[PDB]
Amino acid sequence: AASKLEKFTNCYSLSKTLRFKAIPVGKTQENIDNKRLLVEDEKRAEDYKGVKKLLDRYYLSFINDVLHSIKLKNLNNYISLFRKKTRTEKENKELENLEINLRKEIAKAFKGAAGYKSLFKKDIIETILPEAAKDEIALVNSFNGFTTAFTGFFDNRENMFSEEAKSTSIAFRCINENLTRYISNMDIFEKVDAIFDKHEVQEIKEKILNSDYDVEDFFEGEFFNFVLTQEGIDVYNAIIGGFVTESGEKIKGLNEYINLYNAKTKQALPKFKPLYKQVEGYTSDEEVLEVFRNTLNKNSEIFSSIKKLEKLFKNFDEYSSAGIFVKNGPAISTISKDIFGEWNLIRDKWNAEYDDIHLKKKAVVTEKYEDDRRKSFKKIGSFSLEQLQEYADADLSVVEKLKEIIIQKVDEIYKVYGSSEKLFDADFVLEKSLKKNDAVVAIMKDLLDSVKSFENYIKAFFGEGKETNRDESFYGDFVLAYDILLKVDHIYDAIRNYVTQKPYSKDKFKLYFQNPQFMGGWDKDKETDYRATILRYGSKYYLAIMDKKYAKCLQKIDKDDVNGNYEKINYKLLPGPNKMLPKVFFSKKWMAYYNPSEDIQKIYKNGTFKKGDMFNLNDCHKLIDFFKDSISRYPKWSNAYDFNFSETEKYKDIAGFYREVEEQGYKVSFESASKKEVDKLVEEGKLYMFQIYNKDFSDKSHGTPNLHTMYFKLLFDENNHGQIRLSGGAELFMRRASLKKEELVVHPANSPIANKNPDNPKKTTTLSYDVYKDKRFSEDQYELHIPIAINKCPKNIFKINTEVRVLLKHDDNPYVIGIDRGERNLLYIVVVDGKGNIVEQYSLNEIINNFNGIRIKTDYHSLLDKKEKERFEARQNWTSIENIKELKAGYISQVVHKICELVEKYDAVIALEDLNSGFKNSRVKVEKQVYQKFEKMLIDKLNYMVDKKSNPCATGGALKGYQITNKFESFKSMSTQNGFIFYIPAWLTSKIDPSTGFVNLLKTKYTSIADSKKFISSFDRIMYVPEEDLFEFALDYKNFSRTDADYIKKWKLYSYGNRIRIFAAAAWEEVCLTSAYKELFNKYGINYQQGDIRALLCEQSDKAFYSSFMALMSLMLQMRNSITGRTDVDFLISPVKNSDGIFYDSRNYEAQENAILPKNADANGAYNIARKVLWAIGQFKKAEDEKLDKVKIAISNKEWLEYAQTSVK
RNA sequence: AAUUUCUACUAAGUGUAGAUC
Ligand SMILES: [Mg+2]
Ligand SMILES: [Mg+2]
Repeated sequence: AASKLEKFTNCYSLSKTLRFKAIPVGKTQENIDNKRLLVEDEKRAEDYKGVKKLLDRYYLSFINDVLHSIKLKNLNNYISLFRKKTRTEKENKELENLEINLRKEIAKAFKGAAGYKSLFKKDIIETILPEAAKDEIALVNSFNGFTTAFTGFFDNRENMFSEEAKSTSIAFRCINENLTRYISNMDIFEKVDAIFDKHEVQEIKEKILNSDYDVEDFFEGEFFNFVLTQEGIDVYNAIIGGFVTESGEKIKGLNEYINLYNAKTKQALPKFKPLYKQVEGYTSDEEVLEVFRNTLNKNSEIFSSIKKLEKLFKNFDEYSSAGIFVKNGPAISTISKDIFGEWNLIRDKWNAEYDDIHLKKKAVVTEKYEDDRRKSFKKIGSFSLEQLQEYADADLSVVEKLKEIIIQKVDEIYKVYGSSEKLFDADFVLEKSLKKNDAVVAIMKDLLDSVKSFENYIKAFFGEGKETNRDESFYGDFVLAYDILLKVDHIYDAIRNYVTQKPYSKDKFKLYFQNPQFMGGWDKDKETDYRATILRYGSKYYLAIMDKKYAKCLQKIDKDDVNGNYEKINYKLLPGPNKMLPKVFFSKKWMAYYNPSEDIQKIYKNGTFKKGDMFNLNDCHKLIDFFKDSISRYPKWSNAYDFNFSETEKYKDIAGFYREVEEQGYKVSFESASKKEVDKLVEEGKLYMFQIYNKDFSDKSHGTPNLHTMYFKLLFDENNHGQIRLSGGAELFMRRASLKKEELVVHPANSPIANKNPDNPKKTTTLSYDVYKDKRFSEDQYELHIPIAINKCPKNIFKINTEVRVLLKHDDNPYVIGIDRGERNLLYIVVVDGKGNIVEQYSLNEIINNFNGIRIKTDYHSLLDKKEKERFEARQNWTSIENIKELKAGYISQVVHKICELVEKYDAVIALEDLNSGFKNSRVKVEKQVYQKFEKMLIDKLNYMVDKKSNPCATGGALKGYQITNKFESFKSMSTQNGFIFYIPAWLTSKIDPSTGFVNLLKTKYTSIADSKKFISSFDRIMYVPEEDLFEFALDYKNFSRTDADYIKKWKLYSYGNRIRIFAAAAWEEVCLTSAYKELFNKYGINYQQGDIRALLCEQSDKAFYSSFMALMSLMLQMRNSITGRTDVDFLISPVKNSDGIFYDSRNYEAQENAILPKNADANGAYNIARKVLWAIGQFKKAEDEKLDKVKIAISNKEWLEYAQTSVK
């Protein structure tokens, strides 16, 4: 009988690496320099990039051994089934499986033969690179035994040969890029054949381009395989584009000839598309500038492609609107906005057309119907200009409005060129430095942006076809030009990364000290081989590295008593008992030293001790006892570890025994070694010594330590059985300094420094010593990464999701933490009990820190506000944008802690937005990409949640962290449920009356006067109430469309309260309700004491009554009201009364402590996100224990409104 | 404006609060 969290400790193992600074002690650094130990590791760091290029060389020769040798069998059917003019009906589906097998055939041809094995293993730079193609053999030699360097590279490069359908894959480049273009050129070649003079075709082209083959050949389908390799690609593209001839001659390609057939001026005869060949900036101001000048000046090719695209689109009318497509996705919203004037128009017209087909007059639109229709829209690949014009009202030519938009964008590039013109002068020199030159950086960004946006907008004109009749006459010119234009993407990114860079560098290189096996392990004596160990003196820890000539130097050292002793590390990790107990104890040396029995041998060889229905408990137990006894009689192990074994009988399986061996097969304590003696070893350079350090080891550190500091100390604390452990794979790095100390910004001693937190009541600080910006980057820095194992031997095994459900099922009053992102609040929190009562509500705009019993807050929302003003003053430059992103990422590391306390405090489950059902809205300040990061870190922390201020052995302290979450997988996997975390859709959580569950499901925009009458008439009643001085609209959501989700159906709307209206004016004004009705009715001669006035109201003859009656109605249903300037109120008022008679205003809760209902609209959202989890909990309470794992949690809008409206009481 | 590293700091004077492969 305890808390639900109590059950979640020692569940699964987790591994982490702690980093530290390593401070060289004494003469160590001098010795390191004299003996020149470092430079070995530093040049390798230099030539790493060089060797990588040589690896790419052999890779490219390889790719071209497999590609010369390949004949695609799948191909010949594929081409046919491709240009079959589809005819669809999923007959094409047959083909889309033929496609995948084209990539399948390529991948397997790589893997299948001519080696491929020896490619990403140690033997590629050992021997293979040396035998392939002196100044290059030398660099590779030379990395022998240091093959570690290329592992990240090795992973990045094996993705080349997959069937992955990624732009990484060679196969994808072959079939889904080159082959569609190769096919599309056949059909161009067939159509455009006779244009070619015999003297033009094979004459100049066959001889000068080849003298082998003929031009006809490369437009035959069986010839494609020839064009997989780069030569055949160059040959092909030279046929199209042209060729230099090796003399000045310059042979025209096919495209020039088609061009020269402008003589018929009908023209618009399609040109061929070239084939994709396959397989920046950033180091200096002079480089960055050289690229900008070179790629973006007015006779660059990017600027050439812009002029061609200007010419192309100027003739947009000349082309067939039926054969021009716009890719489906964001480009559809945008172009809808630019063409018609609204986002959802295209989507809306398309929904109007889908309905008519799928909407049976039995009707009632349901959630699934809307989900399925949505799945259909998304699935649609693209829209022709013709189809878009099909939605085009009269008066509005879609092509022409598009022309004026595109042309406009090119004119904006040309004006921006004019403003940047001096930058492209041969004469131009950079006076200041780039990161000191805001003006230049802004000139560059302006131009880059205007071209990037042009590029990014024009990209929409494909539709990934895979499409029927395309206007190849348009897509010839377009594709020629756009492939060039696209180069701006790379340039943009590189230049931006360079400006955005920190003024310092974190570049570093791994240290082996001329030792391939340096520091592989710790725990055991292999210390003569690994040559690194760990020393302790008082509170300080040290890393000690023995010189090769003196490995044993640490061996022989007295226990002293001259009053000076480092403590010295030893003892032992027994690694993987399950592999290692049988490898030792069945080794013939042991099978001599011991007998053993043949009953034991037979059990092992057959494996009657494992699982898998050959299991025999007694056979298993015999093995155990054999091992147990073998353990008594094996010195190496029984003088190392203190084995305390469970009775053999209470072992159910063999893993039970193995865990105990693993658990006890690790010791760790300390030896004793003369301080004076090793200190001298350092002096003589027999030993190199570094202090392992972070600021928490400073003699002036008095605060609560870093979490990782605790982990590290706890490694060697008596109270740690239980358990954090030290692991091998430690690495030492060198980080060369990147700032010069004399050049740092400094706050000089004895002068007040302004304090920056406006909520810090102390205004200045005066210290008696100097404070330096970024000081740590002005010194060469050694850094030490040490791997640790947490909960290596878990006792509690179970499924975390199932256990959470079971405990919630049997919890009589489970609390839920709701988190929501808000408009006036970065994050807002609502804690709720098992019945929906709010227990705690507040904004997380302010993070309050504790040190002593002193509290100081930081308002991160004001920070973001000052930085957004900064971004405005700086004209949205890159660096402010990065500053805002990082601020937010900082903020979320603060929030993670606030959530952990709340979980611990209320034993509560967490309710979070599912971001894969993504909506989002411009007003919320934490965007999706930051929130996703937040949700990942929340998960990461809940793998091992720890409160730093708890005593470490206590549950929830550093040796007993809560594990209430499984390991992160991906963002797509952040849905449904991860342990204590539940992912909820935000649908209908903010705009809903938390006291009745009323949500506005009507559509109140004026459309027509008939529609308005129908609307008014669909109401049950409209009656002015004299007693309560109110108008009462009584409705039945049945008589209105798309209201299926509502549960109560019958709702009496009233007037009381007022509302804030946009009133887009000469954009804010406010409006009292029940007095706006009185006004309007008087205005039109309608006496309203006469109710039911529905019939009456419909007697009105002009739009003006109706247009303003509807606008009035919309406001009554507008529950959320906000001024935007004033932080005071973003309130919620509801047009419907509860069972006790008065209705809900937010301002009546707006100032209290933790009210019973939400205080503003931000709260309501976090409150309702939490209630959906209560709903989910409610489903658990309905299921049997063994069914819990199966219960669905994806609440539907209909379940939600039923719950919101019935549970309130 | 100090950091294993990050963000926000100065937090009582070479650092503070979270977080951190
Ligand atoms: Mg600290
Ligand atoms: Mg900083």
